[PDB]
Amino acid sequence: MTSLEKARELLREFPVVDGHNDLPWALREQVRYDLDARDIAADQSAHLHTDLARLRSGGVGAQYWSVYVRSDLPGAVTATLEQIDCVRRLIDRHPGELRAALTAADMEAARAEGRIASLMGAEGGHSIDNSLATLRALYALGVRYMTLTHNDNNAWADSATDEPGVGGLSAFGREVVREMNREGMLVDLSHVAATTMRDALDTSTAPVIFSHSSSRAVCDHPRNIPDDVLERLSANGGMAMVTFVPKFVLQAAVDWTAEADDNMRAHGFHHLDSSPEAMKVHAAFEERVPRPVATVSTVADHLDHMREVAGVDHLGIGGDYDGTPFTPDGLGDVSGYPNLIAELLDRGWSQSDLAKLTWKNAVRVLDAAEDVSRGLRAARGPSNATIEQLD
Ligand SMILES: [Cl-]
Ligand SMILES: [Zn+2]
Ligand SMILES: [Zn+2]
Repeated sequence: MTSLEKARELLREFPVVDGHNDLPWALREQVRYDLDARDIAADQSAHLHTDLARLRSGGVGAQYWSVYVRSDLPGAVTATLEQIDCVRRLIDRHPGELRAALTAADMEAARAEGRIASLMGAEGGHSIDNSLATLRALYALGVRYMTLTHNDNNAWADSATDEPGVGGLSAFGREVVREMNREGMLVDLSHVAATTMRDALDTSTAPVIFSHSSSRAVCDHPRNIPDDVLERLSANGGMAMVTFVPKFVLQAAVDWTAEADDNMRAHGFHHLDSSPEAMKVHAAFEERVPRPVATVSTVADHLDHMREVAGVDHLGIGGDYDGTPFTPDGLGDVSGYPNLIAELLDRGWSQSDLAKLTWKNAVRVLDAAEDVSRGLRAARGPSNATIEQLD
């Protein structure tokens, strides 16, 4: 059989545990949670990267649904609760295809039943409003990982796409990591600055993750992971879940985006300006300079290097589907995973290597978080420290 056929066979036994899908945010923005207007039990290819049929075709066996909310707007806690509610509604609306999962055991139970284990991950520390009790509430509601920052710094952690702030994690930031360790919530280092990554690794007593980040050595961009950080994963026991975002993984895309941003500023616009005037300027740029397109090979290049530095037991996949408008050819939506697995097979990756990449590493890491939590919960009570006290 072909590598693609083999890939599908392998995925049927050990499916993909995707680390980060922003479907909830897409539903919030596109139809304000009017789920009937974007019923994932139907074909949503015209509007979204995600729907049930494509998840099945893609071999996805577990999904960490992101409950991301904007950090530049007030009411982040309320919005996060609405995002969590959206995930719960999706699970309740499609019991035949989805199963809520809070533990590693739940993930295996879902796999045995043929249902997609549905977990939740908060994206950005602003979701807890500098409140440790709020962090605990999110865990109680089912959140199993929290990206310490999104694109902007928060009061206690520095983002990779912002200027230096506290220098990584502040004293309160370390307290947040300690509490996440006690609760059993995975510390997610995607989006954070390299300084923050190192501070988190120094502090965490549990394996950490990168729900959607690739290799900085392969493609120099702050959203990717430096080799020195990848090297620490074996000792920490965590894992880096490679992402597909073109402007992060393809060198030509990183350069193109930088030039596009410069062009925007050349016209007196902030590179993030979305006004009709700004859009006209950007359209003109893309007209004379076509947008580079990434491929499955691009992503495989990252995984090859990540495997070399971090080790096969410390890798995963986090597509960032419905969180980014652009995708690599061959990975246009959630049905594309088999193409990546096929490419890796062609590159010599073994069946066991791939089972770790797709399923086993993720289950091991969540189980580890639970194990560390058992020890810490029995050793001490929860923290009631405030950011004022520590910072
Ligand atoms: Cl992202
Ligand atoms: Zn993200
Ligand atoms: Zn996201």
